[PDB]
Amino acid sequence: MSLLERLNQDMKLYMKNREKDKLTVVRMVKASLQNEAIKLKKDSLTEDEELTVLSRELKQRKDSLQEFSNANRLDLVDKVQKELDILEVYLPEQLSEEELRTIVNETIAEVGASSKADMGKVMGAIMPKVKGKADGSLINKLVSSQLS
Repeated sequence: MSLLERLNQDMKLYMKNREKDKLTVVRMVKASLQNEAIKLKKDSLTEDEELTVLSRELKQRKDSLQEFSNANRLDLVDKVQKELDILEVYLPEQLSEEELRTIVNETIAEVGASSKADMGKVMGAIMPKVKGKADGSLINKLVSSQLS
């Protein structure tokens, strides 16, 4: 079953079992996946492209939670937290920044990289290990920073 078939199935399940918070997250994520394919003018996305969208949806919410915390709107912090709890069910286990840094170092080490001229080689070797487990921005960021 594809990601979209899964989301559609869950939409029905949450409508039936009256899980409003779950339903909202599910249809919002579905829409983002559909909008990305529309942007690229194609029927659907590759599975890696879907992972990028899911990671982006997760990051947007993590960023919002922090902003609502800054604003002292704990009711909104709680709402976004619930969305994260729901969304994580559709993604592979997430890597903590420390866990990601470890992988960045491990990959740079094994492929013999040292400078940014080696970025391409490091990114190609690291993606299989981290796609969908951390936000693309952070991955590129940590790799670049560790390279001279």
